Amino acid sequence: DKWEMERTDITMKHKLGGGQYGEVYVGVWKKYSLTVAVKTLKEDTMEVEEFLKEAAVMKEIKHPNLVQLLGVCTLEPPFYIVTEYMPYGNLLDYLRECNREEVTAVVLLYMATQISSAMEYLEKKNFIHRDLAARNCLVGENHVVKVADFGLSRLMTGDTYTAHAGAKFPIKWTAPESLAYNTFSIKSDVWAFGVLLWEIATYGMSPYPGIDLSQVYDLLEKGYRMEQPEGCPPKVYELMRACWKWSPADRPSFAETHQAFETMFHDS
Ligand SMILES: Nc1nc(Nc2ccc(S(N)(=O)=O)cc2)nn1C(=S)Nc1c(F)cccc1F
Repeated sequence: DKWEMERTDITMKHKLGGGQYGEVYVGVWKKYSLTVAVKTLKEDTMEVEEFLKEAAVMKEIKHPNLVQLLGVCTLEPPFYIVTEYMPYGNLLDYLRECNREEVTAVVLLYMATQISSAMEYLEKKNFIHRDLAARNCLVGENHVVKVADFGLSRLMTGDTYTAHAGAKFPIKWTAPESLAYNTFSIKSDVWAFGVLLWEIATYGMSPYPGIDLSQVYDLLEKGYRMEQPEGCPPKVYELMRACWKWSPADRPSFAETHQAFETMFHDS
């Protein structure tokens, strides 16, 4: 198809983000003097069909707050997926390092809004993300934020995705039903989005500090939730709490979350 590109066009450099994203690399598409990100299929995956399914979804996504697919190499091994490279790194590190007189509460709201626009678009396309978190959001020029879009899955709304037994999740971002039953949905992404919103509100602190991973389900089941961070507006906390409702059906849609953020700008 039109996405196939020449692998020898790419100069492969180091693993991206010091290896925290697995077999994703920084490369240069030499012709265009362009730095790109390159996900490869290495020893990790005896799962070639899965990698191809991932790429398939990416070919159907175009949004200003989702990482842009540039091409693929799947005419021979090893298979590649090639996206734009975001030069300022991930949102977690960015919040932790930033000057808070520049990254003000106004900018935090802009960040949150852009992420909720991305997720509204995925929701509408019946795609699930499964790893929404500050570490998987990327920063560009002028506080542009883009959500990473490797690892997405098709799943119609009203349907649920069941991860294989022994699949390992980022516990503190994972909805209780996903913890308990390996069951994922757009509403488990909404839950993760509330946790991301707390990461944004705290300038990238670690969630549920001092709580062991073994205790997180029991904490949530008994009705406890992370407290409102100092200076977090009540309306933003209410939204967080809506995302962490026990029943997935009671959690807002991303359409609703995005709207809430738009309204907050006018209410300001
Ligand atoms: N498109 C894109 N650009 C970047 N840039 C980046 C990320 C981290 C860093 S750092 N400061 O070296 O960790 C520097 C640049 N990351 N990146 C995305 S898609 N990374 C990413 C992700 F955020 C989640 C899963 C897989 C991934 F490859």
